[PDB]
Amino acid sequence: YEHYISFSSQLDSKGVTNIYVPYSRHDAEGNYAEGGEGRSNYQLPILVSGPSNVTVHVAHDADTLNILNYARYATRTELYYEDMGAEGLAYASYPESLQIKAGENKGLLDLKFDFRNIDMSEKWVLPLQIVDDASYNYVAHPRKDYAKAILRIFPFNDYSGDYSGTGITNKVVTGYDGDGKPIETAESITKSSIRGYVIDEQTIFTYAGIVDEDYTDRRKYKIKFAFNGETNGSVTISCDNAEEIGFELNKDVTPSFRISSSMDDAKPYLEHRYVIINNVDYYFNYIPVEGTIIRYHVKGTLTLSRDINTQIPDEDQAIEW
Amino acid sequence: YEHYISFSSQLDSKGVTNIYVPYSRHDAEGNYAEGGEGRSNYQLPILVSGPSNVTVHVAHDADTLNILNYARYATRTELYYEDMGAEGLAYASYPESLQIKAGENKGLLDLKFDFRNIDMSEKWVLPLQIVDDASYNYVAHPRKDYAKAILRIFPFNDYSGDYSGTGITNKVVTGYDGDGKPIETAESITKSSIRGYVIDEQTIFTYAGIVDEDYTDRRKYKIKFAFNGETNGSVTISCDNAEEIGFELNKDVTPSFRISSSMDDAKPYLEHRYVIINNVDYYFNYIPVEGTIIRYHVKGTLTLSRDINTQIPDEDQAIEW
Amino acid sequence: YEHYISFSSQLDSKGVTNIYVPYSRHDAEGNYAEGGEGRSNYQLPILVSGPSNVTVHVAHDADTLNILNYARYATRTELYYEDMGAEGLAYASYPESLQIKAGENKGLLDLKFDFRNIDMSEKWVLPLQIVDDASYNYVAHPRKDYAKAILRIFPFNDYSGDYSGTGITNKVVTGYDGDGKPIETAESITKSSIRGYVIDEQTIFTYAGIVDEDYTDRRKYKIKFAFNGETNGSVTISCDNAEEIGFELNKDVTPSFRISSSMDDAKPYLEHRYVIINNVDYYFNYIPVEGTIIRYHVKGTLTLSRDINTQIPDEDQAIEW
Amino acid sequence: YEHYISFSSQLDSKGVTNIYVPYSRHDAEGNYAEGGEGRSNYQLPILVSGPSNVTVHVAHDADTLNILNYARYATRTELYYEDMGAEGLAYASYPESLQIKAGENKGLLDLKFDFRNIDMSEKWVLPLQIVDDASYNYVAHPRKDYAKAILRIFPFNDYSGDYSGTGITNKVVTGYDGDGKPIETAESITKSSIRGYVIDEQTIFTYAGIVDEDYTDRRKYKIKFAFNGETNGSVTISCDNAEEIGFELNKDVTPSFRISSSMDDAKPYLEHRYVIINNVDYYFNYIPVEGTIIRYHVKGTLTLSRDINTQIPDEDQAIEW
Ligand SMILES: [Cl-]
Ligand SMILES: [Cl-]
Ligand SMILES: [Cl-]
Ligand SMILES: [Cl-]
Repeated sequence: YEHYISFSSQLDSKGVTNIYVPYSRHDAEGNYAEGGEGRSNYQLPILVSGPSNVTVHVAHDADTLNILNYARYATRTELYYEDMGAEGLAYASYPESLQIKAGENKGLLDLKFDFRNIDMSEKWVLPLQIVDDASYNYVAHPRKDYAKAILRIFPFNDYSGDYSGTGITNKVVTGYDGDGKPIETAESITKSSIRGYVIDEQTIFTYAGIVDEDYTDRRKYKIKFAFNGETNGSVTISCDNAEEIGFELNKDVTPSFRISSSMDDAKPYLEHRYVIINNVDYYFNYIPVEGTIIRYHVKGTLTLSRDINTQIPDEDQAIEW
Repeated sequence: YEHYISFSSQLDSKGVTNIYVPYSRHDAEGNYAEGGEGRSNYQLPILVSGPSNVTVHVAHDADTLNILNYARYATRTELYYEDMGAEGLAYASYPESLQIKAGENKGLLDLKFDFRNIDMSEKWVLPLQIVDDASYNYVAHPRKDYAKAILRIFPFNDYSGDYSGTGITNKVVTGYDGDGKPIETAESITKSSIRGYVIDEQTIFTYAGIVDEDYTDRRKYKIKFAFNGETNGSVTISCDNAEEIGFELNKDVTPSFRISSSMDDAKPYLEHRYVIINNVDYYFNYIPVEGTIIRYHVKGTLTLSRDINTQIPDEDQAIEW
Repeated sequence: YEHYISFSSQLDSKGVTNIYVPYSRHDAEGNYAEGGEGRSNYQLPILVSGPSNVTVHVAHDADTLNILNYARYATRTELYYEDMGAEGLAYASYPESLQIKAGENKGLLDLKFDFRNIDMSEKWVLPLQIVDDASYNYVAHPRKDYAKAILRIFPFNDYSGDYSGTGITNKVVTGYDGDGKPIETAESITKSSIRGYVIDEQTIFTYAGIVDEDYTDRRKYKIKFAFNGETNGSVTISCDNAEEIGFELNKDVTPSFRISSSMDDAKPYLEHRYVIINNVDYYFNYIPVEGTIIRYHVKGTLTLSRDINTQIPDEDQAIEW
Repeated sequence: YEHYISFSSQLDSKGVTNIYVPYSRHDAEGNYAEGGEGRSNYQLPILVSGPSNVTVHVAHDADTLNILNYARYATRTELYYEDMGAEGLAYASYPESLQIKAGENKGLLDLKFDFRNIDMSEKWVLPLQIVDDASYNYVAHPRKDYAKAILRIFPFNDYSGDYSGTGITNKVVTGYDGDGKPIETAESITKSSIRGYVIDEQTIFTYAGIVDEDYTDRRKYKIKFAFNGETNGSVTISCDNAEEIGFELNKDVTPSFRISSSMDDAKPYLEHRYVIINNVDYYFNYIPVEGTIIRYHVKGTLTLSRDINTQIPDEDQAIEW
């Protein structure tokens, strides 16, 4: 036994679980609970069937992640989920052993996180497994899919998640008129969903225009959004490799944001929180192959909605992701 | 073995079976068969494969219910299915052992019930399992899903079930005019389905307006409906915590009900029985969070349809739930 | 082991395989191949994985049929699939043992049939299983669903199958006018599919009007159709219990049939054969409960389509059922 | 054990994997990498779970192909997938043993191919299995579906694949007018998809008009398309059995092709390559049964689209099949 062999036929069309973890863990008063800015945790449930004490053994499972990466992306390693639990990384820690009380059917594995300076360009995943052994007073679920957890970790701040891209247009700069003003395409490419990734508490990034997570060249196109306020204020839009991708902000108006709430009609305990970013206006060059330059004009409004179920008073736990 | 361990990945997205049991078991002449009002029974089939006598062992399965509750509702314990078979409860009884005749492929487990004063606010469930042992001349089905029964028990009287909410409007009281009459919202929130839960033979309850079973604060919003007749008459609408939720009945008209029948076009042996409740008119305060008061005006008609297949003459068994 | 126990949770929502067998087995010249009228056969494939000779043991499986009947119809025994392979029946025979040649992956189990005087009102099924034993140089497929065959046997003649009911109207006789002529409902109940069951080579039956296979009282409503020709001619419509159900034929026109062909547009090797029955005109009383009489007027055209794939020259085997 | 027995109930409604292999393997400079014209290869991934060296044993699996052929086509052997790995064939070779490095979760089985003079009329398949043994330091995946690979091999050249049939009409020649010109049906039969099979680097074949892969008489209707250029030029349309099927080309205009590109709107790294064949104009006789002749007029444009993901620079590997 020990080794299962199969042809690239793996149920790894499924397998990654999305887990949302606050970038910073704090109390209702806003003081840091896990040691500061970018320090957080996540209580991961472990279910147990059957009247004695059970010690559950949990371990890093780089193997399942490797199978999943090859099954999902083959040769395109630039798109692989990156192993957050790899040797030497200091993003995540967890106990290798968990005790379950005699008559309890659950236990919580406390995952600790240090998201400081994480580059969310890497599709960071924490792969875990329930360890099986003859010594142990238990068995990992026969359905290997249940005894394994491939966790796509998303830190979140007040401004991150999957924004609607409905208010953003993407036009191609065709040339320049007599006045030097850009000639642009009439038609627009609309990205219905734009993922806003955490950098720190007041900063996210998006990929430039139509670029997204499934682009092997992603990392060349990160656009930073810094929120210069808590619930309203200006936004600083920047690009660390501006010169490379010919990044240019429109200097006429400065972008701004506002956070606002609305009650649900059906469930009046459910609150819709919105992050609205106005006057996003920038230009950049997308380079599919060397010598081919497609200059895009990205412009409009970004809107993020977050549903808060107030039947949970933790706020960090109340989110309906 | 003995213990199966898994991450919150459980097929417990499925698992609860809805079982309809008459609140009172009686004969065609209407006399009580199980000891009186609120005393009833349910014959639960047990299937057997393979020419000897089989003794099937059945036991309470609080473990599977616990896994299902945590998998389905996590921390929101106010929404958990409550264990009807727990130590000391006198709602349900059943034999712990059932005999199957030599050449029979079925047996019936006779569940006995005492629904007197049951609070249907608790999502009462009876969790059972086929017990496996080396001593036994059988094996519980390998598909654990088949050897386990999580039964959501619904007592039923002539007036209970899932009513259509199509004829009920829910408007918000915005203020009061010069005459003191309420100013209400024009638009309405329509609950397409309103569950009518049994209290006794002539009484049900619904949750107030838009409140339903998935509200953690349900129990604060029970509206009682008492049928003052057998097949027609008035209805007494009340609320035991009226002062807390600012419950107010409209005193202009008194609500009434009527039971009526119609034959199906396709299957002329199928009878559609209707319970129509007219002139439901009341007000109450929904409190999502302390200090937030949303005063609703609930008004209209409730209609319950029940399909009776007359190719079964038991009437209590003839219902196509 | 030997006995699997489960609660009425069985995949027996599936399980019955429909098998079409010619009522009479004959050659291209129309001479009887299996001993005469109503004598037939069916070659049932048995698949084998893995270089030696395999003897497959097949047996009657009344157990699986019993589980399926209780799981599907519970107490309504009038709707059960009837066991064609039961002790003493002379409808079907088959070898209890089948040899598979050394390098072959298939074998054919020759089922022999005697359909003479079969009452298709009984939903006749032949239940079979691959027998497992330690002595045997094989194992019945782990998926019990694959090692078991619940065969709904349909004999077929030139005029049987599922007719379209689109051209048949079902109206209710409301009363009689001054001239004694019936007053009928304007609206009609349309049965989109009407099953024509074999009686013999030139006779089928349908259930009366809206009655079908899922009526517990089916047997009281059989309408016989006798084809008085090979490819055209009159039809004799009768009812053996005419007096009981107040059966009455309209004497104005005599019903007739015609068989006709058409080539498919897409697959020109595919032939659409049609059986058209015109001027079906009769009356009968449906009795849901004693004292309730619903007099129906059934009238119109019946059309049966049968697709013959001429890339099979057996004709009896060429049908795309 | 060794033999699994089942009734024609096999998940072989699924099972065949389509694999696209270049007819000729060559480098970016267009020089032959595998020995010349029609010589190619395919690197087939093999996935391994669990820290030692694993030797995987792979073997020809004619058994699974046989089960699949009987389950899918029964008696119609003219439609069976043909065994490319059968004794004496020189189309494919592969190692019977593959080594996996200590900490690797994948290995690549190098399939070598010689497609010279392959007749794609045969639905050539290469059936393989992971071999299981007690000696081996591994186990073939319990899901037999994962430990088995039934590979429908498609060689491809610049002009092959599934063409759109939208621009091709199929009309029936009804007779001839006074001038001898054909009288044709107004309505057309449109094949939405037309498969272009490889013959060599500059030649494909299609089946004549409406004939396709699921015709038992396919082989009588092969229409050859020879591309007399690299990216544009004329096309030579011929039929090796022209006299048998009364094949006739319209001599008025000569067919031609052109290869052209377009960038995707959404993914600008994705290139849509098109092969457009204009002025396809020919006649042939389809013979469903002897004595029945249906003369078709096939005319129009063929368009093949191929998506090239330039985030892969191998070009032969960049195709999104
Ligand atoms: Cl850490
Ligand atoms: Cl009790
Ligand atoms: Cl017989
Ligand atoms: Cl070779």
